[PDB]
Amino acid sequence: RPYQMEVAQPALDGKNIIICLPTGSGKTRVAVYITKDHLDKKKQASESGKVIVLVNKVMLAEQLFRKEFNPYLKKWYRIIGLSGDTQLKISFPEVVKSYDVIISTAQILENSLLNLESGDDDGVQLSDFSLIIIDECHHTNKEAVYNNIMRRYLKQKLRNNDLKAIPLPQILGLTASPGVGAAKKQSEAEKHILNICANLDAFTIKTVKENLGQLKHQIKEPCKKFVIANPFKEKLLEIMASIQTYCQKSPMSDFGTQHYEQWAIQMEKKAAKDGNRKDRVCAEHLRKYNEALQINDTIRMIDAYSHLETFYTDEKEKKFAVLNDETDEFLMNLFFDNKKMLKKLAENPKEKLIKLRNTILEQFTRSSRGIIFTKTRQSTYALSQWIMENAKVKAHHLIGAGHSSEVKPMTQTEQKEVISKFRTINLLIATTVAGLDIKECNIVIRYGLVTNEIAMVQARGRARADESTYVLVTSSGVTEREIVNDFREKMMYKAINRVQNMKPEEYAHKILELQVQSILEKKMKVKRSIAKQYNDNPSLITLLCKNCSMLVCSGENIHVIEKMHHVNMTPEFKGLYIVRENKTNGEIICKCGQAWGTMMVHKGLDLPCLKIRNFVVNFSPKKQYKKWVELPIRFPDLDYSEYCL
RNA sequence: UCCAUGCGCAUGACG
RNA sequence: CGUCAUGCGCAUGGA
Ligand SMILES: [Zn+2]
Repeated sequence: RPYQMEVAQPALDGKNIIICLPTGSGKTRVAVYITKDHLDKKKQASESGKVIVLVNKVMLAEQLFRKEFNPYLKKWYRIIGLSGDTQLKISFPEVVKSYDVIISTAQILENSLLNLESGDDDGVQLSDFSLIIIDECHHTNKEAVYNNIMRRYLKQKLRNNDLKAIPLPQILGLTASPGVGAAKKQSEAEKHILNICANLDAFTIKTVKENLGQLKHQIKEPCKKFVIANPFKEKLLEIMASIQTYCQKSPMSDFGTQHYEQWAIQMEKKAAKDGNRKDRVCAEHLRKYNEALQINDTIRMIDAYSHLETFYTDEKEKKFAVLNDETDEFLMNLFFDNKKMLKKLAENPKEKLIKLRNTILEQFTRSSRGIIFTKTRQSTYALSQWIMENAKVKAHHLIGAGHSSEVKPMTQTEQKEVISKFRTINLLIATTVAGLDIKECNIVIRYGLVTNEIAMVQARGRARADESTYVLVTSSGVTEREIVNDFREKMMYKAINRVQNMKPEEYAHKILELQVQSILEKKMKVKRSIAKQYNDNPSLITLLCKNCSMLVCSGENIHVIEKMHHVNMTPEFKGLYIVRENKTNGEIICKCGQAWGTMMVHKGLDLPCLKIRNFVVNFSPKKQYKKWVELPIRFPDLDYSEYCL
C-alpha cells in the first residue's frame, strides 16, 4: 500500500524503529511485507532468518496464525502459532532451532531465557535471531513483561559498545496511539516518548503525513459526542450511625465513598494487631454496608438487599454448621429486625438508570447493535437481570477471566461464544475487555466509568459502520475526562512532531542516557530484591485465627506441596477445624465461624490447605500479609513416608 | 471441556 | 506505601 510504503521503507535496511497508526489500516499486512523482504534478504545472504513475533495476549496470536501470516507465507516459510495454553509437543528451543517464522506470546520467551541464564532446560539467547517484531509497544514502560527482554538487549548492546562485536537483531515495533503517561505538560510527554523509544532502542517513529487523504478515505471516523442527564438509603445510613456509636467508630469522612472503606480496613488491621473483637468484625460488616451503599448510588436497591441477604445467610449457615456472643448477636438481630421491612421498601420506585433506559430505547428505535461499558462485574450481572425484568432487543453480559474478588469468572471459549452471538446478542454488557474484534457498532455507552486515552481510542476503533453514538451517563468531573482525552490526543502529535524533527546526535545522546538509567534502575531493584528474602526460618511462629486469637498452627507442623500450597496434617490440628460444602473442594470453617481454607485433593490425600489471607501471626508483633511469598521464612516440602500405613 | 490454586504485570480511582 | 475496582500473561494439580 502507498501510505504503508514509506513507513515500511527504512526498516528494509537496518533501522530498528517504531510504527504507530490508527485502527483498521492493516498494520499486520505491512508487518508481513517487512518480514518477507527481510527473509528474502537473508536468502540472498544465506543468513539465519528468524522472526519471533510477540504480543500481550493469546487471542491475537491465534488470530494472526489464522488470518494474516499464513495466507501470505503458507507456501514459502515455516509457521507456527504458539501460546502458553496450547499444549505443544516440543519445547521452545526446538521451534527456535526450526520454524523460521514464529507467532508467539511474551513470557514463554522470557521463561526460556531465564532457563538459559539459570540452568534448567537448554536455554536460548537473542543472538539466535535476526529480527524481532512487536505489537502494542505502549506497554513498554513500567517493567511490564515484554520489557525485561529489551533490558537484556540494552545490556548486551552496551557490552557491544564498550567493545567498540557480537551481532544483535533488528527490532521493529508497532502500536496504536503510543500513549502518554502522567502528563499535563508537553515536556513530560516528550520525555515519555523518548523513554519508550530507548526502551526499544529505536531510531525514529516514522508516522504517516504524506498520503493522509487516501487513508482518510478509508477511515470514517466517529463523532465525539456527549449525551448526559432516597428514603430506603437513609434507613440504612441510620443503621450505620447506630453501629458507629455501638463501637465508637469515628469515620473522619462521609458515607458512600472509598475513604470510609479504607479506614474500615485499617481498623481491621489494627484489631488483628490487637486480636480484639468488636473492632475488626465491625470493619468487615461496615465494609459490606459500604459496598451496599456505593452500589445503591448506581444500582437498584433490591440488588444490595440481595447482596447482604446472601451475606448474612452465609453467616448464619457458618455459625450453625460450627455449632452443629453479644457482638454478633447484636449485629445479626440488628439486621434481621429490618430485613423483611427493607425488602418491602426495596420494591418502591424513586436516576441514572432512567435516563439510561431512555437513551437506549431511543437509539434502538433509531437503529441493532449495542455495547455497554462500566467498572465492575456485579453491575453487569445485575443490570442484565434487571433489563430482563424490564419490558424491552435480547441481551447478554461479559466479563474477564480472573478468579478474583467476588465472582466465578467466565471462560475464553465462552467469551468467543458470546462475541459470535453478538456477531448475530443485540446489546453487550462488558468491563474494559471490549480492545477486541468488535466493529460495525453504534452505541458504545459509558455508564459510570473512567478510561484513559489509549482505552478511549481502542473504544473508538470498535464503533464503526458510519454511525457513532458515544454516550455518557455519570452526571446526576467526568466530562472533563473525555475533554482531557482529546487534549492528550492533541499533545501526542504535538510531541511526535517535535521529536521527528530532532537531531540524530542529541537523539542518540538522550536515548543512551535513558537506556543506562533504566538499566541501573533494574540493577538496583534486583539488588534490593535479592536483599529482600533472606530469612528462610523453619519454625519461629504461631499461626492464630483472626476473629478469635486462638492457636491454630505452629512453625514446624506446616508442610508444603507443589512448592505452592501449605498444609497442616498431624491430626492434633484436626481436633480444631470444621468442614462445609454447598452449591468439589470443600471449605473449612472455624470453631467460631471464620472461614479458613480448602480441603485440597492431592494424590489421594485430602490435605487441608489453608490461606494466609484469613490468619494472623505471632512471632507480640502481630502481623498479616495476605500472601505467603511476603513471608521470607521457609517451610519444608512434604515427605509421604510419614503418612504411610 | 470444566474445576481449584500460586505467581507476576499493567490500567483507573482513591487516599 | 497502602486500598479498591478492572483487565492480561505464565506455571501447577485434578476431573
Ligand atoms: Zn474463630
